[PDB]
Amino acid sequence: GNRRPIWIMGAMVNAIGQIDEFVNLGANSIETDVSFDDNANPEYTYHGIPCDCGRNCKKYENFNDFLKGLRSATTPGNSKYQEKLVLVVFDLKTGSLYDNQANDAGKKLAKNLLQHYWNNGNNGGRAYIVLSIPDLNHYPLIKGFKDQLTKDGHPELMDKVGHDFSGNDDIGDVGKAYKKAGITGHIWQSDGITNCLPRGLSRVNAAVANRDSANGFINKVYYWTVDKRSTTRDALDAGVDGIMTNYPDVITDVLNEAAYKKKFRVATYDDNPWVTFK
Ligand SMILES: CCCCCCCCCCCCCCCC(=O)O
Ligand SMILES: CCCCCCCCCCCCC(=O)O
Ligand SMILES: CCCCCCCC(=O)O
Ligand SMILES: [Mg+2]
Repeated sequence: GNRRPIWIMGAMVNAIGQIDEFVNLGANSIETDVSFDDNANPEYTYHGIPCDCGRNCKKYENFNDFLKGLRSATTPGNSKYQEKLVLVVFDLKTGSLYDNQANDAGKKLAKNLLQHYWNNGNNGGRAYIVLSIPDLNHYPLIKGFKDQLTKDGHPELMDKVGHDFSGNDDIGDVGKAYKKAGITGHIWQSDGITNCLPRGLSRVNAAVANRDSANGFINKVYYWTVDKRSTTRDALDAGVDGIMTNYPDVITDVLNEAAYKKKFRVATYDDNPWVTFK
C-alpha cells in the first residue's frame, strides 16, 4: 500500500545554529528542551548535564530567541527557510515547577509562541508543534495554552498544535490523562530512553497497537533516541511514525535502503501529523 510518512527528528536541538545542522543532515523535524523560570515562564532552550552520549549538553538560547530562529527556518520567503522542517516537539521541562503552575506554564508558552513564532498571525512560522509534557499530572498545561491563544484572539492556531506525554507511563494511564484534559486528537506518543541505555520495543508495540486499533487514541508514535541502523530498522519494522536521533543521516540512510524505500518516505508539509496513517 501507500508508504508511511516518517518524521526524522533531530534530538536536543537547543541552539539556533543547530536547526540548520540537523535539517541539512536529513531531519524534517526537531526536538527542543524548554526550561522554565520560577514563575512558569519559558526561559531557555537548555537541557544540561547529563544528556545523550556523544553530545554537548550545554548549548542554549533564550527561549524567545530560539523561537525567532525557528520562525525564520519555517517561514516561506525567509533567507533561511527550510521547506523540509515541518514539526517541532518542545520537551517541556516542567519538573522544576510546582504542579499548580502547570496551567500558568501553558499560558506563558502560548503567549511566547504567539508573539515570537506565529508573529501574532502575521506571516508566522508554519511548522506543526507538539507540546510534550513529562508528567501526567501536568495536563492542565494544555488548557492554559488553549485558553491563552483564545484570549489573545487566535484560537485557530490550535490546529497547528498537538500533544505528547513523555514519561513512559502505562498507555491506559496516558489515555486517562487525555480524558481528564478533554483531548481526543492530535496525540503523539513518545517512547524511549537516552541513547546511553538499552531499550526494547514492548511499550512501542503497545502504543502502536493502540494507534492502529479502532478504539485507540494515539495518532502517531515516535521512538527516541536512536543512533544505530539496526535499531532504526527494528523501529520501522514495529511501525513507528517518528524516530528521534542524534544522526539524521543514519536514519535517512536506512530509509533509502531499497527494502525500506518501498514502504516508508520522509514526511512533508502535505502530511497532516494529527492523522493516523493507513
Ligand atoms: C509574562 C506574562 C504574560 C501573560 C501571562 C498570562 C498568564 C499568567 C499566569 C500567571 C503568571 C504569574 C507569574 C507571572 C510571571 C511574570 O510573567 O512576570
Ligand atoms: C492517571 C493520571 C491522570 C492524571 C492525574 C490527575 C489528577 C486526578 C484527579 C483529577 C480529577 C479527577 C477526575 O477528573 O476524574
Ligand atoms: C519529550 C519528548 C521525548 C524527548 C526526548 C528528549 C530527552 C531529554 O530531554 O532528556
Ligand atoms: Mg529533551
